[PDB]
Amino acid sequence: EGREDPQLLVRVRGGQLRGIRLKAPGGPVSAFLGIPFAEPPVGSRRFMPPEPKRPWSGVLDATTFQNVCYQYVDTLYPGFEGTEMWNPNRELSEDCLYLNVWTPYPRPASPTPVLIWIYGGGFYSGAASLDVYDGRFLAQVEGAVLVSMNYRVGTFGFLALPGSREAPGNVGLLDQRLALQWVQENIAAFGGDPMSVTLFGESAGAASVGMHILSLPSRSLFHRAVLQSGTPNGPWATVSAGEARRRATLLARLVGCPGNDTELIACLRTRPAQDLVDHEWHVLPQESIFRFSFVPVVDGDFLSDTPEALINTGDFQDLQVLVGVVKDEGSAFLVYGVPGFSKDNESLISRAQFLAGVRIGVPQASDLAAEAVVLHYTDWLHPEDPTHLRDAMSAVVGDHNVVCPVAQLAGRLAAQGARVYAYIFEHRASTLTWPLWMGVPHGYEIEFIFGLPLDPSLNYTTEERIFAQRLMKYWTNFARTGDPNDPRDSKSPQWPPYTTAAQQYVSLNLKPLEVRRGLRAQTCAFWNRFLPKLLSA
Amino acid sequence: EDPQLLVRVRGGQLRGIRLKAPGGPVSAFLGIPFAEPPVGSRRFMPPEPKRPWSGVLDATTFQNVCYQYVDTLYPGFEGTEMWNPNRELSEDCLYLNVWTPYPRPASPTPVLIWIYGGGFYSGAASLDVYDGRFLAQVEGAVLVSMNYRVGTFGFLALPGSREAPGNVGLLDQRLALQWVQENIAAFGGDPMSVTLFGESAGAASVGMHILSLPSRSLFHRAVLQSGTPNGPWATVSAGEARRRATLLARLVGCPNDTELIACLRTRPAQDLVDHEWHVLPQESIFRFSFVPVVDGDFLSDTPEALINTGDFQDLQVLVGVVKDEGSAFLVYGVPGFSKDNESLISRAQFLAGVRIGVPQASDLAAEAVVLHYTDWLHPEDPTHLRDAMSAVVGDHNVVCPVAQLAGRLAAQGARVYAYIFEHRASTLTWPLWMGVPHGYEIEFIFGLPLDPSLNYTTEERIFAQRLMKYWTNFARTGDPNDPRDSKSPQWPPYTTAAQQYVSLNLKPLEVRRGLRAQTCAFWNRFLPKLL
Ligand SMILES: C[N+](C)(C)CCCCCCCCCC[N+](C)(C)C
Repeated sequence: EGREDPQLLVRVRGGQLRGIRLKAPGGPVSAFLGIPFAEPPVGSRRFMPPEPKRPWSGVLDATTFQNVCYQYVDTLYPGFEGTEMWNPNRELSEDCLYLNVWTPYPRPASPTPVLIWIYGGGFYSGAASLDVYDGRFLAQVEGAVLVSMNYRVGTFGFLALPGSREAPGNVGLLDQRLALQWVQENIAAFGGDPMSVTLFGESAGAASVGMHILSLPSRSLFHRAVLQSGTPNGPWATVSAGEARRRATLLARLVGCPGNDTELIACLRTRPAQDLVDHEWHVLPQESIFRFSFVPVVDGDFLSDTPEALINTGDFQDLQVLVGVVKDEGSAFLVYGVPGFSKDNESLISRAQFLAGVRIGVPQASDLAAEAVVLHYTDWLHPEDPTHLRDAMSAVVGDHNVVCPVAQLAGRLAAQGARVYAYIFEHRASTLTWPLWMGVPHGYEIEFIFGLPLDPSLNYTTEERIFAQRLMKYWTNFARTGDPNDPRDSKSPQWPPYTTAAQQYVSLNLKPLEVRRGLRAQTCAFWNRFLPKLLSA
Repeated sequence: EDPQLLVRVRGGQLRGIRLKAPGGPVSAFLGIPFAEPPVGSRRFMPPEPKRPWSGVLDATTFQNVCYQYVDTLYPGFEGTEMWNPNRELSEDCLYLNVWTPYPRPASPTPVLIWIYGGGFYSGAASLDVYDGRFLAQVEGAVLVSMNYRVGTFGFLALPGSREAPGNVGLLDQRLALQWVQENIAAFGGDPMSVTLFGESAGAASVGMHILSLPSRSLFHRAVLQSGTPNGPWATVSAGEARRRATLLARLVGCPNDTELIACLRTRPAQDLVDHEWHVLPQESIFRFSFVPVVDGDFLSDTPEALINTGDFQDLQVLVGVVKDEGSAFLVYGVPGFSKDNESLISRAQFLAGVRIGVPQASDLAAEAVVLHYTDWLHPEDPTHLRDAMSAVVGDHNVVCPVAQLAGRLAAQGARVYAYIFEHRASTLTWPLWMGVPHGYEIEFIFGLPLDPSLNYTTEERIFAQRLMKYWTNFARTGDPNDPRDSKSPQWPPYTTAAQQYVSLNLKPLEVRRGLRAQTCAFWNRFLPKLL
């Protein structure tokens, strides 16, 4: 300990940690990377709820990110930045339950609001160690204390035989909850305020934030929530108990595992990690995009009912939420399975290809429902136009899966006492390597929120760097106060709360805040109010 | 004896009357018999041609109006009285009217034939709004209008029977059409240039002559104003007509087909009219009990099947709608609606209204209509709900059937011109909220604003002149554009890709694209697949 930097030695419940002094553009920050918050969920602990980390002795080195949770690695376009930046940047292992802390350097004098980030990746991938999730900018410029955790994905995190003890389901949400409990117990050691914790997340991260909102034990572990482009309701974020059982049973069958729950899980346990990954996609009921095999399950425990039933009957009075979407939520998903679509051409499609694409984007639709979608999205002045058909296909996937479930969520939370703020994110990064026709794709607001444009060596424009500063300001103000608006700041335009009466939300882009009314309101009535009844009768 | 008012037709000699038009004299020949009176045992039967007469037949007045229900919703109000019979009611009513220039056209003149509307249960060729003198005088047109049988009298069918075969009101129209072929040259008309035009049930009539072979050699061009033979109200199936005829008979104490019609023929006219409205299967508006039947004869198949398979290559058609087709219909049955208040309604009332406006809708289809017409920023605003109700009725019954017809005729070789009429008459007595109601362009097409004693504005007099010019240019050439006027924009043909149509209002022609295209996709393409 003699010669170490005194500002980097911290004790937590399990013992002593040494962090690292990192350079941010404006000055130094403190990082504590790869803190274990759980016993390594390996061997007989696969599929199992996580157990609190046993204390170590000596000084645990927390200067590097730890292993990423075992997952499928995207290889659709090897070498391409657009996909590689989401791929694991550390070795895969089932031994992966670690979290990461960024704080100002020196650590703040007085209790500081805490941001907890939950990554996305369809519940089958992701990592808290990705460059785009780097907490140094928020820690340095805003003084934030930032935490992000690994949680198990795919089979390891969500394979379930509901009702059993050996694979209860939702263990990936349980990992996240453990990390939240860790933050309650330990964040003060870092100068964080456990009495002011904001969750934020994008995609499946956002659906996770959503599920902590809807799960009572989690509710005492945070105060405010930010859902970016993801919701707990909707067609992909959860499965019924029955459907989870079918999928788990089929996967077991496909890897050579024969009847009752104990035998079946013991055999899966047993199989090499890569084996479960190699077969994970084979268990989906239909040809489809935006569907993932192993997701949170409606177990009657972590989720005591469907998310739809819970948002409809909950009282959300003590709650402040920020929710929003990007302009082109669906575009990037199309190249993963809709024929006619590719990142290396303009992807102009015919009416045939559009109808075939709808059956893949809306796998649960009968021929009547699919016709309804195709008719709703047709441009009747130019019904054969391949540019519009291509943008229709993107909007279908984007609206059904993200925009309309978000609009629905905002509407329910507002109606039942929550303070809600809503945005559509509309700026395409000058650095984006996906094609122009993809517009502003899923995930590309992250990036600005974490303030990467502030790095002089990333080649963003000055306007983009200013924009990043604005977004960090809204996000941390929300964390700080429950309100994204700057209280001191006279000259600026105000971001109003979303309400059922006025349906007000804001545009985030290079221009000042513009207030808009109704979030794809006509189309969301189609998806949220009409389409369900069609699929019912 | 004025020689310009003496004409010899095939049935004998006729004498008309010199009328005053603001510009000058016209010749009128009113009450020319074109058929034997369909009385007694000819009730419900095809018309037979009129027997020859002797001496000189006095054709100087409108004859009886065909027996029909008379609207008593608002007694003595102009808005409804102007559509009511203005002559005596009678089963003896098969008379037609002819206006020509004075003196009579020197050279063969294109002929316009007017077929009145009135839901197939009413109307007369004798209403002031159908006055042919203006078109005759200003544009030099030969105009013909005929009475045809309506209600039980024109349309009660026992399909398959000798004695009530159905569609006899259309056969009356056809007989008047053949009569024009045989006689109009005596008036200086050109039997080689005949244009049908009609509004509402009369537009549906025109459309049926387009879809019926024997009619097709009696006219060259057609105008369909605010109605079509396709759509939910213009035809019934053979089975549905038999159901209705049998029910009417039962309601009047009658009694095999022969015995049932025999007893119906013994019933006074008014006893039949009395129970006319009790036979509809559902409480509804924009539905009429006795309309053309798909008999397998006049109509060899449903209008939809016929427009989908027809070759319409030698045909020109003008079609259009007024801006607020459904509004006038709401006060005739929808709870919450009245001409004497602003008719602000609730959401509950909108759905109750949809059940009456779209009577064939299931709960789910009714929900689809309601969801589609809702304004999602103000889902409770009473003004929008009221206007939506009007749009549901207008789109479902008129606008979207018109769009379908236009699309099909153009896809299959017809030259098609389409319009939306958007001028509300300064003289109109319906309330402002009704906008521009069903029927209210006829006024202008006939050129009534050219009458100084009616005091339309000067701008309306000019407007009326433009529309008379369009309509007769079209009758003259199958194209409403003025073949010597070198002025923009030209009214372009409606085609299935560009979907160009024009708005007729006080301002010059504006070309628009897509006739409520999104909404018509809902009615024409989704909603049927739903039921
Ligand atoms: C591998 N298969 C074909 C079986 C499934 C791939 C699932 C699609 C992944 C989403 C792509 C969006 C990219 C950007 N992010 C995820 C960051 C928003």
